[PDB]
Amino acid sequence: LGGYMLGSAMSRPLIHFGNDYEDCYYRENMHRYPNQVYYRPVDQYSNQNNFVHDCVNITVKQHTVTTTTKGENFTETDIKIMERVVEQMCITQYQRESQAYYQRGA
Amino acid sequence: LGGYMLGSAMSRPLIHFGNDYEDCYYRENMHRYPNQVYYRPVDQYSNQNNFVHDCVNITVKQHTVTTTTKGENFTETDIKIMERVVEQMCITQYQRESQAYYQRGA
Repeated sequence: LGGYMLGSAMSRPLIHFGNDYEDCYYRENMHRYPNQVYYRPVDQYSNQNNFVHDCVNITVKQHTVTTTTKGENFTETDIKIMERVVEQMCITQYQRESQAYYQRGA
Repeated sequence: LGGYMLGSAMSRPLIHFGNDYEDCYYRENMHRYPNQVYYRPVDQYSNQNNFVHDCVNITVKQHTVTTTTKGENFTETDIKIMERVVEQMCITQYQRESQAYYQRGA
C-alpha cells in the first residue's frame, strides 16, 4: 500500500447471494464491508482478471488489518461476503480505469 | 489464493527490530507470525521487488484472515512485526525461485 491507488467511494450494488443465510447476514451487517477499493494503475495489467484478483487481495487485506488492529473480527461468513462485495467494486473500477486509460482523444 | 503457490516451511531468521519494544514483543509472541509464504510463480515478475510486494501482501492477507475468522486479533505492533518477518522470507523465496527458474542446465 504505497504503489497503490485508492479509488473513489462509489454507489454499492446490492450483491446477490444464493445462500439465504449469506444474504441475511450481509443485509444485517452491510456497513462492515468496504466502500472504496485499492488497486494498482491499470497500465500494469494485461486484462481485467489480473486487475480484479489484485484489487480484491489488496482491498480485503487492508480492510481486515484495519479491523483486526481495532480489536474487532470477521467471521468466515463475513469473509465470503466481503470478497464478493469487493469483487464487484473492483470490476467497476477496472472498466472505468481501463477505458479512461484506453481513451484516445485528440 | 488459487493462482498461488505455497512455498516450503523454512528456517526463520531472528529479524532485527531497532525499536526495543518491537524486539521484545516479537520475541515474546514469535510463534504467531507466519512460517511459510504464498506467492505467484517467479516468471510473472520482472524483478525481486514486484515479487516481494506481492508475496508480502498475499501472505499477510491470508494469515490475518485465518486469525480473524478464529476469533483472534493482531495489534498494530503485531502487523509491523509480521510484514518484516514475512518480507525476509519472501526475499529468500525470490532468490530460490528466481535462480531455480533462470538456471540453464543442459
